Amino acid sequence: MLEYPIGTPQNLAGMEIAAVYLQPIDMEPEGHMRKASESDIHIEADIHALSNNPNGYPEGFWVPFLFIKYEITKVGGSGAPITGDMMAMVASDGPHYGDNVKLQGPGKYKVKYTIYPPNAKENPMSPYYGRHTDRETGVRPWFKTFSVEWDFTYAGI
Amino acid sequence: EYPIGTPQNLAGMEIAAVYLQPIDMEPEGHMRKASESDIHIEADIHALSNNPNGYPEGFWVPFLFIKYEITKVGGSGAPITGDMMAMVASDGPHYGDNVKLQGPGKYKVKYTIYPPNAKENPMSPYYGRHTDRETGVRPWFKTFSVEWDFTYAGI
Ligand SMILES: [Cu+2]
Ligand SMILES: [Cu+2]
Ligand SMILES: [Mg+2]
Ligand SMILES: [Mg+2]
Ligand SMILES: [Mg+2]
Repeated sequence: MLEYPIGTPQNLAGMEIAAVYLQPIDMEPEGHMRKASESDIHIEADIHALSNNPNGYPEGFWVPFLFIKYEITKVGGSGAPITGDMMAMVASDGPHYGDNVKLQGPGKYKVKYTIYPPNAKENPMSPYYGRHTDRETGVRPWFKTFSVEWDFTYAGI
Repeated sequence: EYPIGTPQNLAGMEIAAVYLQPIDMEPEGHMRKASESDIHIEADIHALSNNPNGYPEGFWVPFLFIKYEITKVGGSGAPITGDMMAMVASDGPHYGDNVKLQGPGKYKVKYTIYPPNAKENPMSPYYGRHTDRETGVRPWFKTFSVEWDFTYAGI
């Protein structure tokens, strides 16, 4: 699949956190994404386990049941961020966290993701995902909510 | 880990059934307590090559909902029923449940696998699927069931 990377990936808590963007998409169920015709991009968080991930994920596996909030700010604009929540979904290249976003024209932007673990109060998927805690098959506790930032230049795609 | 027959290949996925000792899980109060169970039953679901829903080969298939039915051969005739829950363990993510069985002997195991958009799937409002030409994938598989036979001896 064809995508545009936003900066360089960041490694935190045995996970690789990468930011990418593409053209606005169409998704099932309908009515969750902002219509493709009213958006500029599909913003995406690519989260995969690294070697020796402490939550039992083999290397390169998708990290599931996370909750991602984003804030996008145009450099030299109003000063008010474009905010939203991502949603977990699958595309031709595999599962990810994404959202159709309307930007504020060509320019430099700051992108911030707030990544919530599966047990966070803010994560709506918390009652649906568990973690083994016994000695023989258990894993380490979940990481705590954290934020990651990148810069990028948007020209129009 | 103890196997429940042979894995079955359906709708671009490998579906395998296994069991091991009852486990402990966070959040507490979802699993039947390890001390009140005989086994932890699992559904191991991974994508095959050319999976029609965009999953690369060997990837875990997420946001599924699995219902199981376990009936002891020669017993009452009434199945032990339940819902599995998605979780992670040292060997990776899977769908599992702590289960109390009815003694050693032969059992029939049936899993009903619900796609992410099924009415019965409680995770349906939280998982999407791209449908556009450039990044889209094929529609979800329809709900299906898989069965195996196994002999239970214990621990
Ligand atoms: Cu997406
Ligand atoms: Cu389990
Ligand atoms: Mg991608
Ligand atoms: Mg214990
Ligand atoms: Mg296993």
